[PDB]
Amino acid sequence: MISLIAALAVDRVIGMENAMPWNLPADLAWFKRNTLDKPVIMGRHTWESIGRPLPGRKNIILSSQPGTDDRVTWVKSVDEAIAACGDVPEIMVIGGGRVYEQFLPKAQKLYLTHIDAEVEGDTHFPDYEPDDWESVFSEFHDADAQNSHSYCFEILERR
Ligand SMILES: NC(=O)c1ccc[n+]([C@@H]2O[C@H](COP(=O)([O-])OP(=O)(O)OC[C@H]3O[C@@H](n4cnc5c(N)ncnc54)[C@H](OP(=O)(O)O)[C@@H]3O)[C@@H](O)[C@H]2O)c1
Ligand SMILES: Nc1nc(=O)c2nc(CNc3ccc(C(=O)N[C@@H](CCC(=O)O)C(=O)O)cc3)cnc2[nH]1
Repeated sequence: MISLIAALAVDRVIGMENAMPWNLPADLAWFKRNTLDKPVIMGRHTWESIGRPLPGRKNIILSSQPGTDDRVTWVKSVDEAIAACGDVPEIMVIGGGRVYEQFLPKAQKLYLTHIDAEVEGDTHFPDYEPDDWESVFSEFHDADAQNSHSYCFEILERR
């Protein structure tokens, strides 16, 4: 199966500049815990934001264009992408906008972070449709020294 993993602020907001309008080390920890030892599909811009491969996972980039880092696996099509993983149980699609927009239809599971914050952004998360999904997990957490905002992790299964 394929899985999307995102952190949404208010209004399904996923970013500004080519940045995340928040800083939540504990979300990343959760991100990391969910992906580790699994293939992660990103897009040229997301990749540019990360800025270096992710240890313990096969990092695949989406560029129509030629790759500029030998450390990671480059791809020019979704099919390529899906191909570049091979035979694994779960492949993780890590955005951004456009990539998400294209993978939702193929996804079977979501791992979302509902950040409690109203910030303005330029990239929004694909419009999933409630009736299709089954929220099968939730965990709440309050702002703290580290995490300026509370957030709720959730997990949904394409019904
Ligand atoms: N909150 C989160 O959970 C989360 C997760 C990821 C990203 N983000 C944020 O989202 C924003 C970036 O997302 P975005 O939608 O702007 O971009 P993106 O998906 O990260 O970057 C898109 C690029 O991907 C390449 N691409 C995408 N689909 C492709 C296809 N089928 N074949 C070839 N190339 C393809 C293109 O290549 P070329 O440039 O080579 O033409 C395109 O410019 C940032 O602010 C980022 O931090 C948030
Ligand atoms: N739930 C979730 N939250 C996010 O912040 C997120 N971010 C992306 C895209 N951006 C990033 C940016 C940084 C790291 C990152 O640094 N990962 C490290 C964690 C800690 C660190 O930066 O030191 C890792 O090892 O996984 C991952 C993805 C994709 N899916 C997400 N999914």
